[PDB]
Amino acid sequence: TVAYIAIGSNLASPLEQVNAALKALGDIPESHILTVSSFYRTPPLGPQDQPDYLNAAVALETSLAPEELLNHTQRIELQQGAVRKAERWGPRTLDLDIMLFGNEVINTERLTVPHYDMKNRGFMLWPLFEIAPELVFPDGEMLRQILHTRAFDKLNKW
Ligand SMILES: Nc1ncnc2c1ncn2[C@@H]1O[C@H](COP(=O)(O)CP(=O)(O)OP(=O)(O)O)[C@@H](O)[C@H]1O
Ligand SMILES: Nc1nc2c(c(=O)[nH]1)N=C(CO)CN2
Ligand SMILES: [Cl-]
Ligand SMILES: [Mg+2]
Ligand SMILES: [Mg+2]
Repeated sequence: TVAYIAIGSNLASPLEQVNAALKALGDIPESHILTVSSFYRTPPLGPQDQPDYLNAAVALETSLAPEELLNHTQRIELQQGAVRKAERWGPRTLDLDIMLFGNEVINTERLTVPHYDMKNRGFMLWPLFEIAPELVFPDGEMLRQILHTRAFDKLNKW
Protein backbone atom coordinates (compact mmCIF):
# COMPACT_ATOMS: atom_id res chain seq x y z
CA THR A 1 0.00 0.00 0.00
CA VAL A 2 1.27 3.53 -0.60
CA ALA A 3 1.36 5.66 2.52
CA TYR A 4 1.77 9.39 2.20
CA ILE A 5 3.71 10.92 5.06
CA ALA A 6 4.04 14.63 5.89
CA ILE A 7 7.36 15.78 7.32
CA GLY A 8 7.66 18.91 9.44
CA SER A 9 10.61 20.32 11.40
CA ASN A 10 11.19 23.71 13.00
CA LEU A 11 13.87 22.98 15.65
CA ALA A 12 17.51 21.93 15.66
CA SER A 13 18.41 22.53 12.04
CA PRO A 14 15.34 21.48 10.11
CA LEU A 15 17.26 20.60 6.93
CA GLU A 16 19.39 18.15 8.85
CA GLN A 17 16.34 16.73 10.64
CA VAL A 18 14.48 16.21 7.40
CA ASN A 19 17.41 14.52 5.72
CA ALA A 20 17.85 12.28 8.74
CA ALA A 21 14.12 11.47 8.69
CA LEU A 22 14.18 10.48 4.98
CA LYS A 23 17.11 8.15 5.58
CA ALA A 24 15.28 6.58 8.53
CA LEU A 25 11.97 6.28 6.63
CA GLY A 26 13.81 4.31 3.94
CA ASP A 27 15.11 1.94 6.70
CA ILE A 28 11.62 0.98 7.95
CA PRO A 29 11.08 -2.76 7.36
CA GLU A 30 8.76 -4.09 4.68
CA SER A 31 8.68 -0.62 3.13
CA HIS A 32 10.50 1.60 0.65
CA ILE A 33 10.40 5.18 -0.45
CA LEU A 34 8.71 5.86 -3.79
CA THR A 35 8.87 9.63 -4.17
CA VAL A 36 10.02 12.63 -2.15
CA SER A 37 8.89 16.23 -2.47
CA SER A 38 10.89 19.39 -2.50
CA PHE A 39 11.53 21.13 0.82
CA TYR A 40 9.44 24.21 1.65
CA ARG A 41 9.79 26.92 4.28
CA THR A 42 6.40 27.62 5.81
CA PRO A 43 5.18 30.04 8.50
CA PRO A 44 3.83 28.32 11.56
CA LEU A 45 0.22 27.39 11.91
CA GLY A 46 -0.77 28.07 15.49
CA PRO A 47 1.43 29.71 18.08
CA GLN A 48 3.63 32.40 16.59
CA ASP A 49 6.50 32.13 19.07
CA GLN A 50 8.20 29.39 17.06
CA PRO A 51 10.41 29.12 13.98
CA ASP A 52 9.31 28.56 10.41
CA TYR A 53 8.93 24.92 9.44
CA LEU A 54 10.57 22.88 6.76
CA ASN A 55 7.72 20.85 5.27
CA ALA A 56 7.90 17.99 2.78
CA ALA A 57 5.97 14.85 1.82
CA VAL A 58 6.99 11.31 1.02
CA ALA A 59 5.25 8.37 -0.65
CA LEU A 60 6.20 5.14 1.09
CA GLU A 61 5.26 1.72 -0.29
CA THR A 62 4.64 -0.57 2.73
CA SER A 63 3.30 -3.96 3.74
CA LEU A 64 3.12 -2.87 7.39
CA ALA A 65 -0.21 -2.43 9.18
CA PRO A 66 -0.97 1.27 9.62
CA GLU A 67 -0.41 1.11 13.40
CA GLU A 68 2.91 -0.65 12.88
CA LEU A 69 3.93 2.07 10.45
CA LEU A 70 2.92 4.62 13.10
CA ASN A 71 5.09 2.78 15.64
CA HIS A 72 8.01 3.20 13.26
CA THR A 73 7.31 6.87 12.47
CA GLN A 74 7.01 7.68 16.14
CA ARG A 75 10.28 5.88 16.81
CA ILE A 76 12.03 8.06 14.21
CA GLU A 77 10.56 11.17 15.92
CA LEU A 78 12.05 9.93 19.14
CA GLN A 79 15.37 9.13 17.55
CA GLN A 80 15.46 12.78 16.44
CA GLY A 81 14.67 14.28 19.80
CA ALA A 82 11.07 15.22 19.28
CA VAL A 83 9.54 16.43 22.52
CA ARG A 84 5.78 16.96 22.80
CA LYS A 85 5.32 20.35 24.41
CA ALA A 86 2.22 21.14 26.47
CA GLU A 87 0.92 23.65 23.87
CA ARG A 88 -0.92 22.49 20.82
CA TRP A 89 0.84 23.08 17.55
CA GLY A 90 4.14 24.02 19.18
CA PRO A 91 7.56 23.36 17.77
CA ARG A 92 9.18 20.03 17.02
CA THR A 93 12.52 18.76 15.81
CA LEU A 94 10.56 16.28 13.72
CA ASP A 95 6.86 15.64 13.10
CA LEU A 96 5.89 12.65 10.93
CA ASP A 97 2.17 12.62 10.19
CA ILE A 98 0.41 9.90 8.17
CA MET A 99 -1.68 11.82 5.66
CA LEU A 100 -3.07 8.83 3.69
CA PHE A 101 -2.67 5.08 3.88
CA GLY A 102 -3.61 4.10 0.39
CA ASN A 103 -7.35 4.70 0.09
CA GLU A 104 -8.07 3.58 3.65
CA VAL A 105 -10.34 5.31 6.13
CA ILE A 106 -9.08 4.65 9.65
CA ASN A 107 -10.73 6.02 12.80
CA THR A 108 -9.29 4.65 16.01
CA GLU A 109 -8.06 6.17 19.22
CA ARG A 110 -4.41 6.21 18.07
CA LEU A 111 -4.90 6.82 14.36
CA THR A 112 -7.17 8.93 12.16
CA VAL A 113 -6.60 8.59 8.45
CA PRO A 114 -7.00 10.66 6.26
CA HIS A 115 -5.18 13.09 8.56
CA TYR A 116 -7.89 15.12 10.24
CA ASP A 117 -6.65 18.61 9.22
CA MET A 118 -4.70 18.04 6.01
CA LYS A 119 -7.38 19.51 3.73
CA ASN A 120 -6.98 22.81 5.59
CA ARG A 121 -3.19 23.03 5.17
CA GLY A 122 -1.26 24.15 2.15
CA PHE A 123 1.91 22.95 3.88
CA MET A 124 0.58 19.43 3.65
CA LEU A 125 -1.40 19.61 0.38
CA TRP A 126 1.18 21.36 -1.83
CA PRO A 127 4.04 18.92 -1.15
CA LEU A 128 1.55 16.03 -1.58
CA PHE A 129 0.42 17.41 -4.91
CA GLU A 130 4.04 17.69 -6.06
CA ILE A 131 4.46 13.92 -5.58
CA ALA A 132 0.93 12.73 -6.41
CA PRO A 133 -0.87 15.19 -8.66
CA GLU A 134 -3.55 12.67 -9.62
CA LEU A 135 -4.41 11.71 -6.06
CA VAL A 136 -8.02 11.03 -5.19
CA PHE A 137 -9.05 11.00 -1.56
CA PRO A 138 -11.10 8.19 -0.05
CA ASP A 139 -14.23 10.34 -0.19
CA GLY A 140 -13.85 10.75 -3.99
CA GLU A 141 -12.43 14.29 -3.93
CA MET A 142 -9.46 15.10 -6.17
CA LEU A 143 -6.45 16.69 -4.57
CA ARG A 144 -6.13 18.97 -7.60
CA GLN A 145 -9.70 20.13 -6.97
CA ILE A 146 -9.32 20.72 -3.28
CA LEU A 147 -6.34 22.89 -4.07
CA HIS A 148 -8.40 24.89 -6.56
CA THR A 149 -11.26 25.36 -4.16
CA ARG A 150 -9.16 26.50 -1.25
CA ALA A 151 -6.79 28.67 -3.27
CA PHE A 152 -4.01 28.25 -0.68
CA ASP A 153 -0.94 30.40 -1.23
CA LYS A 154 1.82 28.60 -3.06
CA LEU A 155 4.82 27.68 -0.95
CA ASN A 156 8.39 28.98 -0.90
CA LYS A 157 11.32 26.57 -1.22
CA TRP A 158 13.52 26.15 1.86
N1 LIG B 1 -2.60 10.29 10.85
C1 LIG B 1 -1.91 10.39 11.92
N2 LIG B 1 -0.52 10.55 11.84
C2 LIG B 1 0.17 10.65 12.91
N3 LIG B 1 -0.22 10.63 14.23
C3 LIG B 1 -1.64 10.46 14.34
C4 LIG B 1 -2.39 10.35 13.24
N4 LIG B 1 -3.79 10.19 13.65
C5 LIG B 1 -3.72 10.23 14.88
N5 LIG B 1 -2.37 10.40 15.45
C6 LIG B 1 -2.02 10.47 16.85
O1 LIG B 1 -1.63 11.89 17.10
C7 LIG B 1 -0.99 11.80 18.28
C8 LIG B 1 -0.24 13.07 18.63
O2 LIG B 1 0.79 13.25 17.70
P1 LIG B 1 1.42 14.73 17.53
O3 LIG B 1 2.52 14.60 16.52
O4 LIG B 1 1.83 15.25 18.89
C9 LIG B 1 0.18 15.74 16.79
P2 LIG B 1 0.82 17.07 15.79
O5 LIG B 1 1.43 16.45 14.58
O6 LIG B 1 1.73 17.98 16.64
O7 LIG B 1 -0.48 17.85 15.34
P3 LIG B 1 -1.34 17.66 13.96
O8 LIG B 1 -1.83 16.23 13.98
O9 LIG B 1 -2.42 18.67 14.10
O10 LIG B 1 -0.40 17.97 12.81
C10 LIG B 1 -0.12 10.53 18.16
O11 LIG B 1 0.31 9.97 19.39
C11 LIG B 1 -0.94 9.59 17.41
O12 LIG B 1 -1.54 8.55 18.10
N1 LIG C 1 3.94 25.58 8.96
C1 LIG C 1 3.65 24.62 9.66
N2 LIG C 1 2.91 24.73 10.83
C2 LIG C 1 2.60 23.76 11.56
C3 LIG C 1 2.99 22.47 11.21
C4 LIG C 1 3.74 22.24 10.03
O1 LIG C 1 4.10 21.11 9.71
N3 LIG C 1 4.00 23.33 9.37
N4 LIG C 1 2.61 21.36 12.07
C5 LIG C 1 1.93 21.47 13.15
C6 LIG C 1 1.51 20.43 14.07
O2 LIG C 1 2.15 19.20 13.77
C7 LIG C 1 1.48 22.97 13.55
N5 LIG C 1 1.86 23.96 12.71
CL1 LIG D 1 -11.30 11.82 2.27
MG1 LIG E 1 1.55 17.46 12.67
MG1 LIG F 1 2.38 14.57 14.46
